[PDB]
Amino acid sequence: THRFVQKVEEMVQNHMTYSLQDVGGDANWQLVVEEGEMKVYRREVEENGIVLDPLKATHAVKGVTGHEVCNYFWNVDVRNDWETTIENFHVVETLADNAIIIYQTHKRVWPASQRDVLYLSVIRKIPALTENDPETWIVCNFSVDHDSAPLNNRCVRAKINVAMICQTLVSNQEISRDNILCKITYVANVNPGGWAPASVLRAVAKREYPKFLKRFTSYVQEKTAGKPILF
Ligand SMILES: O=S(=O)(CCO)c1ccc(-c2ccc(C3CCCC3)c([C@H]3C[C@H]3c3ccccn3)c2)cc1
Repeated sequence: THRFVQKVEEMVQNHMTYSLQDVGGDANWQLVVEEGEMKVYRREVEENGIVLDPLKATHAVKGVTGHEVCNYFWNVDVRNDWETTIENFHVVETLADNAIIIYQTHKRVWPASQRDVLYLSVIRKIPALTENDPETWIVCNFSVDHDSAPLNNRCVRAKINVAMICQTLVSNQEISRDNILCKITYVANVNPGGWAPASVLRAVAKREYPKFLKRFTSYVQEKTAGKPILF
């Protein structure tokens, strides 16, 4: 239906195969920040002296569904209500009702050059693998090449592979939001795309990933409160 259908299936299946695994028991992941049910881990990885540090976080959010969380994370029309590190944003291409290509710039992290990013953003429902298992809602944001890439001489091009992966547990009567819990696994593999001082990048990640997870999940709770549930 569009030229990236195969690529999207590969990227989504890779996350379903590899990104949901538990890391509580895994000494290969460093637990860097914990705030209640939010647990943020990383691995320290550098390629040619540039930090790549894979980031993986888990969180458990009361009173929202995975379909709601993924809709709010994917919908560009609400981005400004929760994002705090974006300078500019442009939708470059619409591929399908659930897949777009975006260009964005991030606020500069001194003393490195400002970064920009050009990525496909897709939202998918993955049916339960065995009938005992939960369904999954996933948003995957991953870098792609495009000709309508902006000339932006202030920016170095980063590359990203990010997924927000959600599974929803629920306890003639509707289910209340009191009885719904969204289990999130968030993974971010960011390649800065050129020089940056490692200690600064690592301090920024350790502050900004928890700040994002807290602000974004709180935002979804706030916007859904008192509205009918979208499962
Ligand atoms: O979840 S998303 O898809 C949401 C749509 O935007 C996402 C999140 C984060 C990034 C991103 C892009 C650039 C950087 C670095 C690279 C060198 C200089 C800036 C970082 C590192 C610094 C970390 C960070 C973490 C959270 C928010 C922003 N910054 C992160 C991109 C996309």
